[PDB]
Amino acid sequence: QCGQTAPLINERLSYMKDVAGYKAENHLPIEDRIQEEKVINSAMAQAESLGLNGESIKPLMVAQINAAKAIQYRYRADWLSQPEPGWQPKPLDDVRANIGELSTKILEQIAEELKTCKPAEMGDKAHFINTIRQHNLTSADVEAIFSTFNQVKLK
Amino acid sequence: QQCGQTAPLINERLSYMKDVAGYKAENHLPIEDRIQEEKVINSAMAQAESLGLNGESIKPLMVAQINAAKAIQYRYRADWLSQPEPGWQPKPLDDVRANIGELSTKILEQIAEELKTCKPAEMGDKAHFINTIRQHNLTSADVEAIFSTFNQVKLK
Repeated sequence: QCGQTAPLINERLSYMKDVAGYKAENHLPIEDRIQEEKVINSAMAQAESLGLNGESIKPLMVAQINAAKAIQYRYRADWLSQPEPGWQPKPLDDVRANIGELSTKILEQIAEELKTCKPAEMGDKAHFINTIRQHNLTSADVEAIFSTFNQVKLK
Repeated sequence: QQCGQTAPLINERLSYMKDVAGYKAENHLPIEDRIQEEKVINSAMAQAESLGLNGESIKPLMVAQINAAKAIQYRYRADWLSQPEPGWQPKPLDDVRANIGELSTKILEQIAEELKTCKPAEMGDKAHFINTIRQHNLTSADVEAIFSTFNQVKLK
């Protein structure tokens, strides 16, 4: 509905421990440029169709990808000295399709929220902070998302 | 100063890892580079040889030190994504790595000396390692792995 974008942003990040685990098992680097460019390109296409700038959307996407990598980097660090036996990563392709599906709802939701309800009723920083909550995610990570989110514009 | 002098060296080795992390981030390079790790392990094992250390007894310590170093680097990569330290600049890699290798030698020389001359009571204990090996982005679990492997190193 309205104020529903931040919960979807948070759901996307809940998948990053699986991405990190899978990458860790297979000794894959966290940063995958071709995967990030695919993410950034589908978002731009989708944003274009929905009547969003387009250019205003890229920083939000980069903010989300950076948050997601920061989560992954800190799992890789922690697992060196504190492996998690019980953690069995889901297959990366499945997790990636769940992540893509969410990015897709995030953009739909941003367009809908922008086209209707007034950015006074749009989420404040304390709501963003309460909503976007993940182990290995810091306030600065959430803040870079919040600040980019508020600069998304229709066009 | 004869016994309990290894930890300060291990700490100084790990103070260079922010520069290595910065070099890697700048170049979009992965933190983990197994070629470089085998090289560091193989050199340490050959030095251990010249110092009267058992070569194979040294590898766990090298593994533990490399893990701590990666842990630090990973943590830096994460932080800079949202908080990027502009005009802190990493030192040139080759200079950083020579310093690291130098410290790596000193650590092995110090361990060999201590093992020859000291009781394992005069040498660093678990609490000494924690209190001495402190760096931003390095945890107590990272240091405890280094301590336990350090005690696995033997003469021969």
